Amino acid sequence: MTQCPRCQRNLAADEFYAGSSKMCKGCMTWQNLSYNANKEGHANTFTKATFLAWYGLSAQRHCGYCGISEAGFTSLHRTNPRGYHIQCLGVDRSDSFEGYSPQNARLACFICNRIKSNIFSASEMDVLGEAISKAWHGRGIA
Amino acid sequence: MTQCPRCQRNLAADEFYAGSSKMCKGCMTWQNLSYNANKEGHANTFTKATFLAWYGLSAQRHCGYCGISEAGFTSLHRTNPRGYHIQCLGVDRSDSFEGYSPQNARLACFICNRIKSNIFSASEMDVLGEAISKAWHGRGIA
DNA sequence: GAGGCTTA
DNA sequence: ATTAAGCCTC
DNA sequence: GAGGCTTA
DNA sequence: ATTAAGCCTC
Ligand SMILES: [Ca+2]
Ligand SMILES: [Ca+2]
Ligand SMILES: [Zn+2]
Ligand SMILES: [Zn+2]
Ligand SMILES: [Zn+2]
Ligand SMILES: [Zn+2]
Repeated sequence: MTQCPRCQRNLAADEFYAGSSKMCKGCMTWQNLSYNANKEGHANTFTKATFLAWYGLSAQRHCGYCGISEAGFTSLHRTNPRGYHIQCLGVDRSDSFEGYSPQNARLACFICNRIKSNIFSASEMDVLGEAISKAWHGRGIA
Repeated sequence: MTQCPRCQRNLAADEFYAGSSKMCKGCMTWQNLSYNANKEGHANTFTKATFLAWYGLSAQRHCGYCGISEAGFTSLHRTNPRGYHIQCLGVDRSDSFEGYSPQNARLACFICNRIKSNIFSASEMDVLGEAISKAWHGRGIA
């Protein structure tokens, strides 16, 4: 446990980043969500408080398509567009025509999220997800 | 049958594009392959002649991952980066660390090709491909 | 008729 | 990261 | 400590 | 098209 200078929550080391950012993963994902929604013209019905309760804690997070844990995904050393090492799971607007909301949000790893893109429906992606999980299972990753 | 001003082959309408380009799909895919290989620093052991025999004809082409026919893929109205309507299947460098060669080339639709990216091996992608095929099968597409 | 491009 | 068809000179 | 970014 | 963590002002 230490304290996030932003939400002031008391959190385990696994809720924080490994590089030089000081805010927690929930705070950072919330700042990204709001900036992305504005830029992309998506609606956002989450408040920070509902989002943070929705996002939960690092050891409980798994991609809702492939099942990979947040630590497992971290171990793949994927890079974001900037491109720094990706260390948390993000949110998929499961209906890609709708915005951010509790009803429309689904936790997804950045690999599944980009695969799904705006091409596959969430149920089509559930089936892709199972195939992706076999890749991970084969690589010795959970 | 009409004649491609480039390879001078006598070809069915389905070997040609629907927009304003005059060269056949084989010729265009060959010009793309050579330009992309140069730009990306990939080797290319195909000659035009071996490539054209490898690429075959439109009605015989199916993605080697998801099984979608070239006409089926055309019916999805995907756009290339330019972005015009995609009307043929391309080649996947199945080992993404190696270049273009008969041994390393595999026919793939642009959807499977981008999914695979440099993330999945060809055998991991075979399993993703089967899941993608179910999406198509469900959409009434072959 | 060929060349060089821009990037979901 | 993976490519792909029409445009706009030459 | 918060803001605005660039894009496999 | 889909997003995501560190940098560099403020
Ligand atoms: Ca999504
Ligand atoms: Ca490929
Ligand atoms: Zn926080
Ligand atoms: Zn996933
Ligand atoms: Zn030709
Ligand atoms: Zn395919």
